[PDB]
Amino acid sequence: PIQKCKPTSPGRRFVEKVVHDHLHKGAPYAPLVEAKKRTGGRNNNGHITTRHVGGGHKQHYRIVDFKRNKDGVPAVVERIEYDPNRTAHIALLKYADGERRYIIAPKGLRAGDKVQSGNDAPIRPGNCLPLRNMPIGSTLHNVELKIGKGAQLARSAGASVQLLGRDGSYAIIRLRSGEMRKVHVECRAVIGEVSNQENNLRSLGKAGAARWRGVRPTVRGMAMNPIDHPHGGGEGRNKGIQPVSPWGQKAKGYKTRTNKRTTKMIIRDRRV
RNA sequence: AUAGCACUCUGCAAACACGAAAGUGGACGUAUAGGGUGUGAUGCCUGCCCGGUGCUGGAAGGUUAAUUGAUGGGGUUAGCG
Repeated sequence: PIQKCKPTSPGRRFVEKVVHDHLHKGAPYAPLVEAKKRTGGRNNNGHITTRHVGGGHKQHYRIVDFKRNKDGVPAVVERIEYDPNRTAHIALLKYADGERRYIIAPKGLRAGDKVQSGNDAPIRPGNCLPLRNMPIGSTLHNVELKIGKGAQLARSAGASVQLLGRDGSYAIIRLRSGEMRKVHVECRAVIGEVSNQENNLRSLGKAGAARWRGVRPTVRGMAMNPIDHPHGGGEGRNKGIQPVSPWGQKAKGYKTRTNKRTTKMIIRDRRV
């Protein structure tokens, strides 16, 4: 709905939020919750390996069933829930046998709906089928790359892929990056779009909003001294060099992919 | 420094970073996501130049490193005068 705050204070002048009503307001299911700790972007040597990471609100991890192993048993959707660990909403599923699991809620799914996984499952949003049994021209999410590993592609809010063709052992899909790639037919996928497609319309409005999410401020390369950065130094403001990273890698147009193993699976590049 | 904006890279065993390796962070995340760079609420806006350096794509035309080893020349070695 794009709710906009009124300018009572300078920090609230440019605050705009997405509002959703169907979300469950209680606590998450305890049996499917475990503790997660902050890392600060440091590895097991104690050094910083990713910059601009720190602080943030305390969070719990939710165990999400990306695999969807339970096959043939129908499940009913209990509720839709907010998830701090991801931009998409999650859905609680109850199976006939009574087992409860979490899944990535597709767009439009609500409490009381029916979902299933298997080769013979009906073609409705939230149903998980092998790519072989999928109609051409379908819009899919949570695509799997390795048999049994689970969904890896098209998981963020609003994500989707287009199934263009399946001939022989391979199916061609267009990804949201604009690339066309081929996948083994026996890899599974899910029907429909993933919810919360308005997430990218949000406007944080102030620095504290990012500090809450755990992003430390970014210092430009020009603001440092020569010992710190290739961009550092000079009397006044001056660039004087082709832009590069702190470790010397050109940052404008230089390609970096080097994996030759999977080059076959790429039909048409996004034209990077 | 900041919220906002824009360029570029990354299809996941991701890019990037630490390490001598094992491995670890990125992330128990998956292009509405992650890294690098510049500008810096908002309003109106953001002209010309690809000659130079860089980057991206193509061309297969000239130059050749290891490698391989044609041919030639030389030392010594036999027998003859």
